Amino acid sequence: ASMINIISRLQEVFGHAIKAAYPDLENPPLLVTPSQQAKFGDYQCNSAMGISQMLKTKEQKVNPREIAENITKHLPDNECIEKVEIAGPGFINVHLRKDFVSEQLTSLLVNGVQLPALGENKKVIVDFSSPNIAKEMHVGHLRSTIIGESISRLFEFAGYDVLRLNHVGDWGTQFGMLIAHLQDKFPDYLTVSPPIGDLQVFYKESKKRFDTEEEFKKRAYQCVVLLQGKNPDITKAWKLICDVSRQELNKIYDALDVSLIERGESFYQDRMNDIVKEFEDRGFVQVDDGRKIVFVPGCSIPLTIVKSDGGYTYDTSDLAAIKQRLFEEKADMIIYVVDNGQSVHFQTIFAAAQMIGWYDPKVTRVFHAGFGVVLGEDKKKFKTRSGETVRLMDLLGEGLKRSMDKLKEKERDKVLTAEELNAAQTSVAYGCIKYADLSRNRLNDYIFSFDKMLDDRGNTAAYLLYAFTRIRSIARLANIDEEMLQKAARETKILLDHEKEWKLGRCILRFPEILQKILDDLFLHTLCDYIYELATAFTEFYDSCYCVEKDRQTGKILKVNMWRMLLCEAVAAVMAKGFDILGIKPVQRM
Ligand SMILES: NC(=[NH2+])NCCC[C@H](N)C(=O)O
Repeated sequence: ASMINIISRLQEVFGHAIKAAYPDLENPPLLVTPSQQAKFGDYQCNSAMGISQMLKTKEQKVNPREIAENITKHLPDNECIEKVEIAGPGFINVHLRKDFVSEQLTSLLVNGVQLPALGENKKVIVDFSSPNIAKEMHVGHLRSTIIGESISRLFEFAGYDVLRLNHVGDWGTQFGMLIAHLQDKFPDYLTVSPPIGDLQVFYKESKKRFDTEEEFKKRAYQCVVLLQGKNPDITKAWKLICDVSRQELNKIYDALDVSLIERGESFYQDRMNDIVKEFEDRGFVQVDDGRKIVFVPGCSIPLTIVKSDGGYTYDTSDLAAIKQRLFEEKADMIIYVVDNGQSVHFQTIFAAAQMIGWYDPKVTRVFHAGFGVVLGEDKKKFKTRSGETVRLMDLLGEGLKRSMDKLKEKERDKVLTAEELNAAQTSVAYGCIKYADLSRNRLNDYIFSFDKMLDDRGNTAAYLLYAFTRIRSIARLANIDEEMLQKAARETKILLDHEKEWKLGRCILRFPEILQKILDDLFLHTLCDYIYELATAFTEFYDSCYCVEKDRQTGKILKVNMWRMLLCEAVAAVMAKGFDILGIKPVQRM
């Protein structure tokens, strides 16, 4: 059995009530939200304010308070509602039954923290990371990677069948000069696998040629046509160059703990020929300067689906890719995690796909989840002085360094070398790199700051991961092992008489409702906001309620309130999932 979405349950209850009080009213508002101040209950329903605002006319405006009255008068018998009260104009304040909350806290402790599955399976495709081969993967790709991983995890946790696609840029004209140069530098590449060093030095080598030698440029353009032509030798060089890129990428994905099925633009090369003919045959194609282009009614720009030279484009592959995901993959949802600079691009592509009838946005969710740019502390584009793209591995390396530094006051002397000399160091470094991104609205520009993100106090992974170790330490330092806790879970009636154990209990039980909202807006920062809220709710609890009494001298225990122990476990279980959804790896000791 799994956690219950209280907002959905409450919406279902007031739903039946409103239908009973006002049977002829259609699509009444059902805004149910958690109360911030315990004064006014645990949840609030505003539907009576919204209902009067529906029936509002020129001459007559019904009092919300009377509506509230009819609504509450028709509340069905339910398991979660203690009592309700009508407040102010017509706010409906909701108090949860103590039994319900207590029992649900127990339920997550015994069956673990988990979501109710989809009634029917659903396939979600998440298109993220997607660096360009031969060019340096940059912080834009980092964001996509971090955000996409966490989205994927969220839908997995929610029971969706998730396909993680790395839509890599491996079909550009970027390859012409690279291949030509490979051929010149390693004339035996066809047999002797060439020792390409850093792909970027090699790119820079061939780009100087590309920019200075007119005749070389021509070869490069031909290599691109031969590559599209599936020429064996040219294709072999393309594989060898991609191989080299792949091993570098795998370093980053392993570090970041990310799993991705590679499926670059090159994957769709056959399907692109069809895509072009299908737009031609349906009459959507216009010839312009030798280019085959497509105007989508409503859009600011046309799609270029074939260049003058017969070469396919980024528009061509996105069109091939969205089509195969709709028909072959039979996706119920496709999520594109790409920088906001490409909004216009994806808006036109989706428009193009609807125009030719590949999907109905009411039946299939197709969603561009964009994100703002990465800035330094100067509010200009995050670069390396000067003024070039920063190696992600360097970025990560600098994280691991600063994390260890933090730890050496003075924790190199408490923890195992494993506990520290990796577990805490890597956990904090990567956690802070992820948390600093995801904890802010993805849409906004993001100031990448090692100092802000590694800070021990406030909304950081450093605070939260530490708060997590403390919460675990309580049962640890009272010798209540995992078998005792599991046992206690099955037997102890969790008690919620204190103000702070009630605040904390009802906060814990909000986890499912938080996640479900994120499935709709794909705003992961509210999950962060909730982890932080949860930590704060815990600290307030702990500072008002003893989990163990040690009785002064000589401070050696002699009392364990097993229900406040369990509360601690429920907090950490929920925090642990949350971290997991964000791709954050909590440690035990730190
Ligand atoms: N379906 C997609 N277009 N996914 C994103 C591709 C991102 C592209 N490789 C870039 O560097 O900008």
